[PDB]
Amino acid sequence: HNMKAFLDELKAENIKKFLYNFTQIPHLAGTEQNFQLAKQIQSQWKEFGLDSVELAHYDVLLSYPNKTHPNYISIINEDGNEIFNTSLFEPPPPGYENVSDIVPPFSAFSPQGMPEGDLVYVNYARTEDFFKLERDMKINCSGKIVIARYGKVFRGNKVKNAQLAGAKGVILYSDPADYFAPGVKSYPDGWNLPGGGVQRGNILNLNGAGDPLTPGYPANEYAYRRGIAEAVGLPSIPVHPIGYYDAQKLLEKMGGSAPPDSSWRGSLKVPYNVGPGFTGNFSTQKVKMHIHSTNEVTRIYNVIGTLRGAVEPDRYVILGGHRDSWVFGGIDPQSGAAVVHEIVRSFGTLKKEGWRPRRTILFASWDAAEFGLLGSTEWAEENSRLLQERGVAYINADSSIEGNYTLRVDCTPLMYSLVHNLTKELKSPDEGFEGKSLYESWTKKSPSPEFSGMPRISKLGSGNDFEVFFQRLGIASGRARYTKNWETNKFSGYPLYHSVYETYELVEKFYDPMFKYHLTVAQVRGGMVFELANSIVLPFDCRDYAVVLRKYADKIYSISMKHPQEMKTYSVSFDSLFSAVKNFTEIASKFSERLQDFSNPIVLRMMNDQLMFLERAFIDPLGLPDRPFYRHVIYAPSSHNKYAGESFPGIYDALFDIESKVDPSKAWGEVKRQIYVAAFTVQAAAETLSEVA
Amino acid sequence: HNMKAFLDELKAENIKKFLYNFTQIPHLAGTEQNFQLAKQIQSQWKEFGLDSVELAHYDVLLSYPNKTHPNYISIINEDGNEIFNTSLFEPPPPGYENVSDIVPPFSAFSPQGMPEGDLVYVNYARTEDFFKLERDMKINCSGKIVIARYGKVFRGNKVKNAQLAGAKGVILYSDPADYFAPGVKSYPDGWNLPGGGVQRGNILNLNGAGDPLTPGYPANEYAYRRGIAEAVGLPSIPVHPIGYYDAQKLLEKMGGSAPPDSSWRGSLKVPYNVGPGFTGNFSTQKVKMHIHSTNEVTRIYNVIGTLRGAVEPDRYVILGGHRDSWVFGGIDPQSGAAVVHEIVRSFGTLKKEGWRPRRTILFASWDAAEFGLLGSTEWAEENSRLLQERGVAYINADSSIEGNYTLRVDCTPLMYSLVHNLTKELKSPDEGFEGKSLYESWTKKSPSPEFSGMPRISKLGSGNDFEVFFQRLGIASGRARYTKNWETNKFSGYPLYHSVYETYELVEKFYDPMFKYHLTVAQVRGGMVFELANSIVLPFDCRDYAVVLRKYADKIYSISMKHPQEMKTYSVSFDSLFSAVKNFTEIASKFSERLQDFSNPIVLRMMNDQLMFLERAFIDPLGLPDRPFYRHVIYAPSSHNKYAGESFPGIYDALFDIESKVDPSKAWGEVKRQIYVAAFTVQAAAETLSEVA
Ligand SMILES: *[C@@H]1O[C@H](CO)[C@@H](O[C@@H]2O[C@H](CO)[C@@H](O[C@@H]3O[C@H](CO)[C@@H](O)[C@H](O[C@H]4O[C@H](CO)[C@@H](O)[C@H](O)[C@@H]4O)[C@@H]3O)[C@H](O)[C@H]2NC(C)=O)[C@H](O)[C@H]1NC(C)=O
Ligand SMILES: *[C@@H]1O[C@H](CO)[C@@H](O[C@@H]2O[C@H](CO)[C@@H](O[C@@H]3O[C@H](CO)[C@@H](O)[C@H](O[C@H]4O[C@H](CO)[C@@H](O)[C@H](O)[C@@H]4O)[C@@H]3O)[C@H](O)[C@H]2NC(C)=O)[C@H](O)[C@H]1NC(C)=O
Ligand SMILES: Nc1nc2ncc(CNc3ccc(C(=O)N[C@@H](CCC(=O)N[C@@H](CCC(=O)O)C(=O)O)C(=O)O)cc3)nc2c(=O)[nH]1
Ligand SMILES: Nc1nc2ncc(CNc3ccc(C(=O)N[C@@H](CCC(=O)N[C@@H](CCC(=O)O)C(=O)O)C(=O)O)cc3)nc2c(=O)[nH]1
Ligand SMILES: *[C@@H]1O[C@H](CO)[C@@H](O[C@@H]2O[C@H](CO)[C@@H](O)[C@H](O)[C@H]2NC(C)=O)[C@H](O)[C@H]1NC(C)=O
Ligand SMILES: *[C@@H]1O[C@H](CO)[C@@H](O[C@@H]2O[C@H](CO)[C@@H](O)[C@H](O)[C@H]2NC(C)=O)[C@H](O)[C@H]1NC(C)=O
Ligand SMILES: *[C@@H]1O[C@H](CO)[C@@H](O[C@@H]2O[C@H](CO)[C@@H](O)[C@H](O)[C@H]2NC(C)=O)[C@H](O)[C@H]1NC(C)=O
Ligand SMILES: *[C@@H]1O[C@H](CO)[C@@H](O[C@@H]2O[C@H](CO)[C@@H](O)[C@H](O)[C@H]2NC(C)=O)[C@H](O)[C@H]1NC(C)=O
Ligand SMILES: *[C@@H]1O[C@H](CO)[C@@H](O[C@@H]2O[C@H](CO)[C@@H](O)[C@H](O)[C@H]2NC(C)=O)[C@H](O)[C@H]1NC(C)=O
Ligand SMILES: *[C@@H]1O[C@H](CO)[C@@H](O[C@@H]2O[C@H](CO)[C@@H](O)[C@H](O)[C@H]2NC(C)=O)[C@H](O)[C@H]1NC(C)=O
Ligand SMILES: *[C@@H]1O[C@H](CO)[C@@H](O)[C@H](O)[C@H]1NC(C)=O
Ligand SMILES: *[C@@H]1O[C@H](CO)[C@@H](O)[C@H](O)[C@H]1NC(C)=O
Ligand SMILES: *[C@@H]1O[C@H](CO)[C@@H](O)[C@H](O)[C@H]1NC(C)=O
Ligand SMILES: *[C@@H]1O[C@H](CO)[C@@H](O)[C@H](O)[C@H]1NC(C)=O
Ligand SMILES: *[C@@H]1O[C@H](CO)[C@@H](O)[C@H](O)[C@H]1NC(C)=O
Ligand SMILES: *[C@@H]1O[C@H](CO)[C@@H](O)[C@H](O)[C@H]1NC(C)=O
Ligand SMILES: [Ca+2]
Ligand SMILES: [Ca+2]
Ligand SMILES: [Cl-]
Ligand SMILES: [Cl-]
Ligand SMILES: [Zn+2]
Ligand SMILES: [Zn+2]
Ligand SMILES: [Zn+2]
Ligand SMILES: [Zn+2]
Repeated sequence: HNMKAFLDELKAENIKKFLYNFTQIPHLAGTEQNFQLAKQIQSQWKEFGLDSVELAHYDVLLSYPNKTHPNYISIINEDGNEIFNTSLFEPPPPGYENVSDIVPPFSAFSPQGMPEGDLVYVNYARTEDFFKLERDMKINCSGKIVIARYGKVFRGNKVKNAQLAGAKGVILYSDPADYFAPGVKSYPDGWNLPGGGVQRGNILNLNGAGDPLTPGYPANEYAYRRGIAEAVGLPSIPVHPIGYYDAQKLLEKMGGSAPPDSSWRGSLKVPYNVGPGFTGNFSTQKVKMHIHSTNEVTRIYNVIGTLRGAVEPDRYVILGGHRDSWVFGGIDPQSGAAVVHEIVRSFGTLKKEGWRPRRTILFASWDAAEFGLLGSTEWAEENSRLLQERGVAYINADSSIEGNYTLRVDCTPLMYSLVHNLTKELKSPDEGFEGKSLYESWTKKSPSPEFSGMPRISKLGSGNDFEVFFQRLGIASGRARYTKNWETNKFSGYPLYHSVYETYELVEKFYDPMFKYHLTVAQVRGGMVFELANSIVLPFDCRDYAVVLRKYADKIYSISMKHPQEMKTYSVSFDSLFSAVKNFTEIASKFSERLQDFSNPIVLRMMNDQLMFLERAFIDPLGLPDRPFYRHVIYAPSSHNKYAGESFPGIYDALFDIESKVDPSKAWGEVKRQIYVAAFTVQAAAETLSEVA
Repeated sequence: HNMKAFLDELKAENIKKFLYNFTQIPHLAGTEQNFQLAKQIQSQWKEFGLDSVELAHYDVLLSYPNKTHPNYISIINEDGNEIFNTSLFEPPPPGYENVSDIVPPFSAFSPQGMPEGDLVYVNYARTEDFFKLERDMKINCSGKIVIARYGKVFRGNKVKNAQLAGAKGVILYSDPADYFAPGVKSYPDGWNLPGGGVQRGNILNLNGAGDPLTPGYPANEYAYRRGIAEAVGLPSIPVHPIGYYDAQKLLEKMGGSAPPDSSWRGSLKVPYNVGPGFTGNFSTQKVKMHIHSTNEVTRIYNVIGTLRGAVEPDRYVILGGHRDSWVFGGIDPQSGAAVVHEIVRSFGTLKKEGWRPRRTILFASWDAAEFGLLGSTEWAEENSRLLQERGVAYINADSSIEGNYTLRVDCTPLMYSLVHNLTKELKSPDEGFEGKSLYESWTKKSPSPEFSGMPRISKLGSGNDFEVFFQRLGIASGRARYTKNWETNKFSGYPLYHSVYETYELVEKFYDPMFKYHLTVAQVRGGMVFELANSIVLPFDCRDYAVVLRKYADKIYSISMKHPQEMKTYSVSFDSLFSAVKNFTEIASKFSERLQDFSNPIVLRMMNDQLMFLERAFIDPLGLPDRPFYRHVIYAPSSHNKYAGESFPGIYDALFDIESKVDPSKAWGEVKRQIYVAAFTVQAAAETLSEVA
């Protein structure tokens, strides 16, 4: 019973069977079908051999369309006649045209409204897109309906940006530029998005809060709930998503200003005029939204499985991923959930033969991730004290594949060495790399920008269920999946994301017919869990944090140095931060020497506790400015794009667009404050690795 | 080498020698004399045998009078002639009339000003005193100078209360009712306060923040400081303290309304009229303050001594107390510091013979406690991650004696059993109890109100250096001293508190000539430290927390039940809190069974970690409303009196004066919210004692 036994037990055919089983009907959060799937998973995890498997339920704010009053958008003439209406549903794929309970496309948590007005096209609705409109083009979005293409940033940030620009509504659409790869056919013939396809997704700005009504505390049976007016993260203006057939109709009549440059033009046969409003002949026509969705407190269910550790049962290694889907969840999340299911099965086979991991492994099937990471966050709020003092690591397990090209890993620097070592042990599934390691194929296909002979590993961003564990609680986190070639494919994500077309057949026909990429991902996620739960010394290398901290310090200093006059005027010095990073580097090096130079289980566990609490040391209990649930001082989700990670976020946000601030003395004062907080936190984290007494 | 060896090594004569040594000159925070004492203590602790002894320095906001522009109060006539002036200094005691650098009486952190106006007498300036004035007597304090007697509550709360009433200045004075015990002579002939004596003390409202300029972060060399206008806790109106000779002069001419009842009358031969202003003949005279004190960022020095643990060096038991004094510090703090010095000496004697404690013991000589617990708080801010994950317990060590009658202990319920057991082992020093235990004499003199045959142990309040450890960080804390008979003595504290008269001679002549009460206190504080640092299983009994939680729940429910109509209207239920307390009781009972029923050092340490993190579990990382550094959900300093502890403070403050709130729906909503937070926290703490997996 070693890692090889665990790995060898994983089977592609099992992952295939589980994926098929999980994707025959929709599993929307808060629905009966998703409760039944939770009960099935609970039963199977018990069968598979886990020590305990429970459901943890919460009552959280969810959002659904009104089944008898559908959402749609119109072009309306001056008489009030609706002369064009957007679709009421996506044409269902072959053999699913009789499937019931497919939720039609909608933006979850949109308020109700029927706003009428003139359109302004805002490109991707990024911060810089709105800068270009108001500052350079002098276009006023106030009282306008904005139309934005999906892509580049999280859609909740688009909506926040549109609100702040004074928009009265937002229309989101999928442009073929961003969702249709040249030379591939539309579903069901290929993996591209058809013109009737639409991307569902929530538009909250929760900043880590979890259920909008219960920030800080689990939404249990006696929870006190905020009123809707005080809820966290809800949009103030109606929002609705459409496909590119419907978008073309809305965009084709657009007048006003030309697009400012080619980066504003998608691939539709329209001019991409910014507006406001339509060209001369249609100038009296307007666009009207009709949104009737309702927010409702609804029960959700996480499944929590425990495999008790033999030696350190009070140390938890957690493998978690969500179960709820927008429709069938063929990739998101069931390609991930099928992998977790097979990993549980494999650990359980070893357990039945008398083996136990050194540390406790917790397995989680989270609910309501699509509605704002609600299930993972409520459970972590409930269990924060246990997780704070006992949580070794969290490995996420959403979608296993978004392409068939190479591995994609995002994780804390503490797991870099673990990932390098594990992938050197695993077989590459790639064509042309038979008999070579996964490390070799991954490194060849995705080279590190910094280091020759090393693969790319990214920072954690957000938009997935590791957020509460990593940026709120400070537990070392990672994730891994298979991805496309991010060089020859300028579309980002996979085209059928959050559409009805994301099915079992999509995966089996077009992504991974042999389930070998799924198997490789199971080996990586499972292998990481195995090493974290079984290695005598925790498999974290603090020296890797020292390297990245210096990179991040150089980066933030370089941003500040675009303003040398102000740094002179306000005596803005990064000396303290570089000093702290130098100290961290020195102390980490000495700790590493002791770790290899120390029979003594107290010294071991003392050292294991130092390793475990190192990620924890980057937590500031006061949080980042106006984002109390983003507490990690090194990493936070970008304030402009929840999906992307930002390093030294407190300093970064203090410097962002600083030349536009009215009171530079105050603005640079806050930069200095954030430098002090970051330097202090880095030094304090370093000192947790010093000799204890 | 056992506890008896440690205890036997402590000597009364050594404590006496150290007290004499520490009290010959003033040791005001931020002065050269106090830096030299820090260096002396550092040297001696090294000599005594500690493994390391360092100074930890910070630059914090302090406050001092202007040496060339003294503070005083006048009665001024209508021409502007100052016809009476308060004293510029306390008459120095015999043999100290040539001691230099005695700081004259002042209220630390008072702003500057020369406000003139009519006096209003506000009794003790408590919340209920101001309720009586504005609500019942219809007296408006707006634009008035208020005069308040010291006593009952922390003087910072008096000042906050006066500010909120619209006062333009505050005069604090010591009334013989509260500071002159009948039948005892004034210093130097007895231990009473003479009419020229004055109580110094800060008037901040920091709510746990530490240095006013750096809340959250240590005031190190690169710290970013708030501007004075954004500083935490500073008073907005000038304040100055006086003795009762000067008070009588200010009060004797008072007119307006009679005092409302006898509880408003002190012992001076004046009517105790409330005012405003003086009686007819003197109606045109006014009172004028002259305050010229300055706030200045000043270096302070903590001494930190380490005695490395033999088995668990990464577990810290901390004995700390302050070193800075207002003048000579004969009782406060040097009676405590001399005890710590002898405890260090004794542990060091054992260490020189080859002994080490199981766990690390840290010893601390804190600076600037008199200015707001600044030294302990800055050091805990610096070291919060180490303390959070490694801090077993904190034992405070301020004044060892305030009387000669019996023991006084305040501590977490987790230490009740430890204190009972230890005091049963120790000899009573009391006359009439020769050959009996300290437990016996203490229990006889200070019986528990709840339980026959048990001594009184109080909740921790605040006003001392355990605050950051206990209410911010959630580390189990306690304190012990000798006290007066709190039945036959209606004066509270000791009369010479914070006066120039608090000297070595005061202690040696009047309080403890044989230093036997000091020795008993050294045995209690030292014995607690010894058991915490050496016992195989941490000496905490979680079942004692369960008992008190039920008492506190009954108490808060009874407060709410004074409003049955509102509890019906707003569906205010305490069911969740009682459920959580019942669950805590059940789980704690089961944990206790396992603790006694479990050779295995991992199970032991797992269980020791459960014991250590139990106090930690009562911490809410969001803090209490508007008091982010009071994070403990069971205990906080009273919002009306920093010295007193309040239980379930969040619910208590939500219920306080609720019948006066304009929007009862909102007010009772907040009561329910606080019930939810408290029930959740109690359940979450209980669950940390459940089986870990
Ligand atoms: C990284 O680690 C290093 C230790 O290897 C650590 O060095 C520390 O730096 C501080 C800040 O420089 C030093 O602080 C000094 O301490 C002495 C007493 O030991 C004081 O006298 C100094 O103050 C005087 O000088 C100041 C500067 O001109 C004046 O502003 C001040 O008014 C005084 O005149 C000063 O406080 C400290 O001694 C070292 N500690 C060591 C070497 O052990 C460094 O701080 C770490 N980096 C970070 C970001 O923490
Ligand atoms: C103290 O410990 C006890 C456990 O010994 C713990 O008991 C738990 O109480 C909660 C709240 O009552 C129970 O929650 C129920 O769970 C079931 C499923 O197991 C649900 O079906 C229930 O919901 C239905 O009924 C509700 C009440 O009428 C409705 O409001 C709701 O809409 C549903 O109809 C309900 O959620 C839970 O099962 C037990 N757990 C046990 C017994 O293990 C108690 O909560 C603890 N106290 C505190 C303060 O935590
Ligand atoms: N090989 C490769 N490299 C990349 N590098 C950079 C980028 C930049 N763009 C993105 C980066 C990350 C994401 C992302 O992490 N998306 C999430 C989306 C999961 C999700 O649907 N979450 C819900 C809930 C989110 C929430 O409420 O927080 C939602 O977004 O609707 C994920 O895949 O984990 C999206 C865009 N994309 C890629 C890429 O596609 N491939
Ligand atoms: N046997 C006995 N029982 C009592 N029970 C209840 C009370 C109620 N009144 C008080 C309770 C506690 C205190 C108190 O704890 N005072 C502090 C004062 C220490 C001090 O001077 N601290 C500074 C700084 C405080 C700060 O900034 O927070 C100050 O108050 O000026 C202490 O002795 O620990 C004061 C009044 N008093 C007594 C009592 O005197 N004796
Ligand atoms: C997914 O697989 C599960 C597990 O095999 C299937 O649930 C079982 O169905 C059989 C036949 O109806 C029952 O006898 C068992 O009690 C079920 N086991 C459970 C729920 O643990 C389920 O039918 C499959 N779903 C699909 C869509 O194929
Ligand atoms: C777009 O949809 C609307 C709503 O169903 C259609 O307008 C309705 O048409 C019916 C029948 O002509 C009328 O009785 C309703 O009063 C109309 N409702 C509204 C809100 O106008 C409209 O015909 C559709 N337009 C197109 C081009 O299909
Ligand atoms: C990744 O693999 C490397 C190579 O085996 C590990 O580094 C070795 O660790 C052993 C045991 O401490 C040392 O004796 C060697 O000197 C190390 N070799 C090096 C640094 O080149 C490394 O520890 C592994 N990383 C993890 C997280 O397990
Ligand atoms: C308090 O005691 C200390 C320790 O004995 C005295 O400081 C010593 O003074 C002698 C004689 O001046 C020196 O030789 C030593 O170097 C000092 N030792 C130290 C500072 O550790 C100090 O004089 C005493 N203070 C008073 C007021 O009596
Ligand atoms: C109270 O103190 C003040 C300040 O010292 C005294 O008033 C001063 O008296 C001198 C000499 O007569 C004058 O030159 C100053 O102009 C006065 N200053 C002020 C502010 O009035 C006053 O005499 C003292 N009163 C008593 C009764 O001692
Ligand atoms: C205080 O002393 C009591 C009495 O010795 C301790 O309680 C005993 O503990 C032992 C060892 O676990 C048990 O065998 C006995 O049954 C206990 N006696 C009782 C409960 O009456 C108690 O543990 C001590 N408290 C502390 C904190 O050490
Ligand atoms: C949905 O719309 C229907 C019919 O137009 C209405 O009767 C019902 O109240 C709505 N349901 C909601 C708001 O949940
Ligand atoms: C945009 O439009 C509205 C008028 O409808 C106006 O109140 C607002 O100030 C305008 N903003 C700018 C920047 O022109
Ligand atoms: C799978 O790989 C092949 C060969 O590189 C490629 O042509 C195809 O686009 C890939 N399929 C998907 C869904 O990425
Ligand atoms: C104190 O008062 C003197 C003389 O009245 C003045 O010159 C000096 O500025 C003051 N010192 C301060 C404010 O620190
Ligand atoms: C108290 O006095 C001032 C007038 O000097 C007034 O503004 C204030 O409203 C008064 N308050 C009450 C409660 O009478
Ligand atoms: C010491 O005890 C005696 C006898 O009870 C008492 O008369 C005296 O007041 C005490 N001294 C002090 C300072 O409390
Ligand atoms: Ca919540
Ligand atoms: Ca501070
Ligand atoms: Cl993932
Ligand atoms: Cl004390
Ligand atoms: Zn997903
Ligand atoms: Zn998704
Ligand atoms: Zn003190
Ligand atoms: Zn004091």
